[PDB]
Amino acid sequence: EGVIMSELKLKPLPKVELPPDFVDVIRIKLQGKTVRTGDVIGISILGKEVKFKVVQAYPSPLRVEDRTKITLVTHPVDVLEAKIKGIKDVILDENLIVVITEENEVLIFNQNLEELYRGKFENLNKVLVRNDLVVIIDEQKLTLIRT
Amino acid sequence: EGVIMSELKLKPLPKVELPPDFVDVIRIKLQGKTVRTGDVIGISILGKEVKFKVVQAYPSPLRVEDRTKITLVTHPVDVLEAKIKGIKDVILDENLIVVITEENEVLIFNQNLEELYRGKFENLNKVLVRNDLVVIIDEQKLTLIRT
Amino acid sequence: EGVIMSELKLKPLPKVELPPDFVDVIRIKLQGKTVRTGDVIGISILGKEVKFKVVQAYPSPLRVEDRTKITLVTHPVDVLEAKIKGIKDVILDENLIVVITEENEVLIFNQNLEELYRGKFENLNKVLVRNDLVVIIDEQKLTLIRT
Amino acid sequence: EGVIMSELKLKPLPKVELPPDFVDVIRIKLQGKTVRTGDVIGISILGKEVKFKVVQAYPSPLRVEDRTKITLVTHPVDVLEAKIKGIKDVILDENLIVVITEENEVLIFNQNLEELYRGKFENLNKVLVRNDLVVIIDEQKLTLIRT
Amino acid sequence: EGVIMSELKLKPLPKVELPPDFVDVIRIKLQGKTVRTGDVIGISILGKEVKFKVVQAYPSPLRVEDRTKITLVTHPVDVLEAKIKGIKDVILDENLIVVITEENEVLIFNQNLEELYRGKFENLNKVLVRNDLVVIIDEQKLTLIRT
Amino acid sequence: EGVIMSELKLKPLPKVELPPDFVDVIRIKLQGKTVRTGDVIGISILGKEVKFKVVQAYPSPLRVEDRTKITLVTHPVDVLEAKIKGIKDVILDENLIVVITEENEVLIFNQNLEELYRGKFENLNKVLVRNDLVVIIDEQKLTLIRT
Repeated sequence: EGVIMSELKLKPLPKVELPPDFVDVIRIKLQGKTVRTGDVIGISILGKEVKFKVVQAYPSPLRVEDRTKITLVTHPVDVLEAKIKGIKDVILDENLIVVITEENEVLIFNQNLEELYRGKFENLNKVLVRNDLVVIIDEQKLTLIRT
Repeated sequence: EGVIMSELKLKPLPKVELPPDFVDVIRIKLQGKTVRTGDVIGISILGKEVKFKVVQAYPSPLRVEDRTKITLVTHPVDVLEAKIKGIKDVILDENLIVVITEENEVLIFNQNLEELYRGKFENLNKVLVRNDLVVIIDEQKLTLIRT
Repeated sequence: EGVIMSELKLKPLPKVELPPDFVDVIRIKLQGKTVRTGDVIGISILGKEVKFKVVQAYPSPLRVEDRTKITLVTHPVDVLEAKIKGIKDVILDENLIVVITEENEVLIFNQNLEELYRGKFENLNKVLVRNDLVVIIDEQKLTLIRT
Repeated sequence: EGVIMSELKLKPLPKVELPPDFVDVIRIKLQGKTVRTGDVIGISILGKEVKFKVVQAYPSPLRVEDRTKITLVTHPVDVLEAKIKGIKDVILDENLIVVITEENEVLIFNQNLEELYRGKFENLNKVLVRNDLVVIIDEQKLTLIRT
Repeated sequence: EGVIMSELKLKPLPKVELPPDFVDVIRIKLQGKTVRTGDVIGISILGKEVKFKVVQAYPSPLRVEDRTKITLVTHPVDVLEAKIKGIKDVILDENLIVVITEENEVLIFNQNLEELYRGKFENLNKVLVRNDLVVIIDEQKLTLIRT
Repeated sequence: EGVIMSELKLKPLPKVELPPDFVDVIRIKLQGKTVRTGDVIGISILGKEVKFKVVQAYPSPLRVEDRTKITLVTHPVDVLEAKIKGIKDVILDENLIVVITEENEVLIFNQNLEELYRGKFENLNKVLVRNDLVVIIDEQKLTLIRT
């Protein structure tokens, strides 16, 4: 009477990014076979050995059929890099990134490392930042920048 | 029934200044036609070809009607500048901007760069800002300002 | 149909106090005429030219009738000043203002710049202010002040 | 059958010594008028503008008559004092008062200036306080005190 | 339906800790007598006289019966002490106590002064404590401790 | 409205491996009896004596019933350690661990002391960490790391 769902949680041992359709392939290949938590399976892909560990099966044992839901667990970080030669000083705020170069130029980026504001000021003396609001101070004038 | 908000965002490829009433002209002409994100439309103004790109439509597709909100995008952030020659020191607070000039005068603006208070004190020694309350301190007396 | 009220806001360019019945007299003279924001009117009072500017007409334009509400604005913020000669140190707290004078005397005021407590201590060494409580420390004695 | 008395409590904002019969004069002037809590009245005394505030009226609104009792209060805040000779250092916490004497003795009082804990430590080196928990550090012993 | 519960609030003038059964003894002695707020009663315990003041009776006058609830109002502190000789430095955290001894040993206790972890590191250079996580840093080894 | 719970923490004095259902057996024997912190119970198993000490009863005294949760204590805290030679500086955050080594290498671990990001920068000048966002500053470029 009570309906019980079937789900298998898998995790990859080597650090590699899988294609969008990887899940679809694993469904097609595994169906018909029975698996239990703790098993380790070796698959040859693109002439390279990749090991997959079964994290947990609900229920255990589990039989793989088209209806079974399969989920992959992964936790990689996104690394972004911008080449900057001759950095002078760096000011970091929880939700804003401000970098000053030796050339008396100020660049303002967001969390996504995208360029929003660019200005050069000969008489740049001080730069102040608070949350998402930024202000540039130069002997000639006051610049107020609002995001 | 339930009312759902519709919005269309347009941006011009060339950098040109549009009249304030531009929105009024556009909506009246375009109503009745359907547009989808990515479309390109050409409009002739005073014998000049300007290309407008449809940045986004919510929902997509979108039907252009007088009741829909149409907005023009020009810059990612808002930039305001004020010429101030001979700045001595600048104090920045989340909701207050205080600038002190060599002439021993104190100017207090808000985030919108509008003038709220103006005073000059020969014996100006210290200026302090805390929360929505601001105070100016001079050897002869104390000025307390409530906003 | 929702009803919209009628209100006119006026501001005087010169800083002068108007008689108590001034407002009522102006109302009588104006009613019957239509006014719009930005208009400037000149009135001769006791051989002195006082210029009044129309700050805002709600709605614009506005018709002046007996039923219309009239408000005169003097200042946008509240400025209070107190004479204090020979200030040595000043401590600001979210809801308290404490001033220490070279004469070894401590004055405690509230946000409204009113005097609550006055005490002088020959051997005054430290003044501690936190949130809403005040404590004065001198080598001879300890004073506990509860707001 | 029920007895109901009429009383008004007034407080003067400026700190000035009033003559013994001052209350008598005020009563004579005020009777016949009705007053409500919070009202502020300005009176000229000896060529000085004194502001009197109505602290409370029992009952409110109160009608001043010959039989109405008026009391003069002059306590804007609660002030307590303790005599202490040779204080070494004072540490103030949100809800605790800790005083260290030159004789390497530690006394802990509450907001009410009452004695809760008392100890002496020859090798007293440091005192640490955070929240409602306090600890005393001496070269020989670690003392932990829970409020 | 309206059942009225009776309560008597007592407070002692001298500060002393009472045994758990103290309340029971008082009740036995009092029943049968009538008491009103403000009365003073003297009880001899352990050869020392203690004076108890009746803080308030609800309702008054109250007749003491077995069914009356008696409550004692006091604000005493709990003192726990551990012998520790040769303390080097002490760091206090909101819910953790970390002590470093001259012998380069690190002790981690909780608020109750109970020992959770004991370790010793010859090359102890720094100790960091924040939130429910603590870490010990020595030039040879890095230790991560989850509490 | 109010939920009540009972828990007993027990610890064995001799080091012996107990079966998974050992807890169940103890429960059956003890129920019906009252226990208090500090009591010692002796159980005969296979002719060998094993003593169990009652570490703490919550609340105390406690009556053991089928609904009471019984827990066995073995590891009060989780300690994990890694060998690291030549540590230069260490910065700890509530949910992030950043370590900098003398060899100009930067290691970023999570709470579980697992490698998430590992890189080396000859010209490493400054390292700044805030919340789950990490930034590395080197003369060559700016590195932004998003968790």
